[PDB]
Formats: sequence, C-alpha cells, structure tokens
Amino acid sequence: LMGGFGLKHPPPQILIKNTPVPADPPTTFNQSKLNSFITQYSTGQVSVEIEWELQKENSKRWNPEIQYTSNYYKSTSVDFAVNTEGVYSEPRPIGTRYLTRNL
Amino acid sequence: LMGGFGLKHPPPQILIKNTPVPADPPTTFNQSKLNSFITQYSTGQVSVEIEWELQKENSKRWNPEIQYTSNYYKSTSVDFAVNTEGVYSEPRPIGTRYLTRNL
Repeated sequence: LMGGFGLKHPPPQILIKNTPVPADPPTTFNQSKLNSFITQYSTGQVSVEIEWELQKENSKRWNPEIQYTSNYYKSTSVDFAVNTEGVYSEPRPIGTRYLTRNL
Repeated sequence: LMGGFGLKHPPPQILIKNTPVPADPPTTFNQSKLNSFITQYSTGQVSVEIEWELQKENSKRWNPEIQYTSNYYKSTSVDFAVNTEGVYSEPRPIGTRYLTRNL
C-alpha cells in the first residue's frame, strides 16, 4: 500500500552491536553483573549489489511520448545539485508511469 | 554546412521515366520523328532499409540531464498528430545536442 514489492521471503534484516568492553572490574569478587564499560564505536563501508530486471518500451507510438527531464531553463541552484554548502536535496518527487503504454 | 554527413562516394541517385508509348503512327511513311504519345503514369512501393550505428551515453552525470519530451500538459491538437483532416504537421523542430556530454 506504500507501493513497491512484496515477498513471502524478503531480504533479511541486518543487525549489529559493539562488543561489550567491560570497564575496570572490581579487584575483589562481586555477585552482581558488570555495568561499567568504555564508550566506543566503529565505522566501515556498506556495499550492496542490486541486480535488476527490466522491460523496455517496444511500442509503435508514432507520436513522441512524454519523458522526464530537468527543466531546460536556467535556475539559481541546479536540481539535485549540492547547494553551496554541500547539503543537497531533491527539487521534486519522481514516478514511473511515464511511458505511454497502450492499455 | 547544411549539417549532416558528407561522402566522397555517396549513395547514388535514382532516376526513372515512363516507357515512351508512341501513339497512332501515320499509315504511310514519314522522315520525321514521333511526338504523339499516350498520357500515362504508374505507382508503386518505395522500400529503403537504413542500418544505423550509435553511441549511447555512458556518463556518470549524477544529476538528471535534460531530455526531450512532448509537453506533458493538455493541448487541443496533439503534437505530430493528424489534425481532424488527416493533414498533420510538426509542432517544432528537433536537434540532437541534448545529452550533457562532458566536453
């Protein structure tokens, strides 16, 4: 209902945590558990190869159907461009139902 | 200078004519030539297979470059459409230099 694809057996969920580094433990014994730790974190590179299938327009629509294109005029900040601050955004949302496929 | 392609050995020129059908010739001899004929013509189907080579955009232009598309609004007579009289025309001229190729 949020559009997209559904699967009876969808790609899994990836879960991670940082190894519990128990801080300095008491010299003498204690029955309780350890709460003290060392604030730490990590980084890394996320790789995700998504293969894709497609069906291209084979229609004989004689007239030039409509396409999607950035407006060909001159604007201050280019679309999907990075504002002079690196922070970039998206000018507008985009759909797929563009190619005029005969019903 | 009219844009396009030039060739030192371009596709030939095709020339045709109707067979000279000499009308009723004089019963007795005449030195001169024949001018009388029968007004006639012919028709047929023109076939022309043009094979083509192309180079597609492989650019990593992150932003959506510009494309050419019929204006997505509502007009009285669709572009390149046949007016209600079969006689159709072209709304506007079209060029190629559209894809933003890095210089």
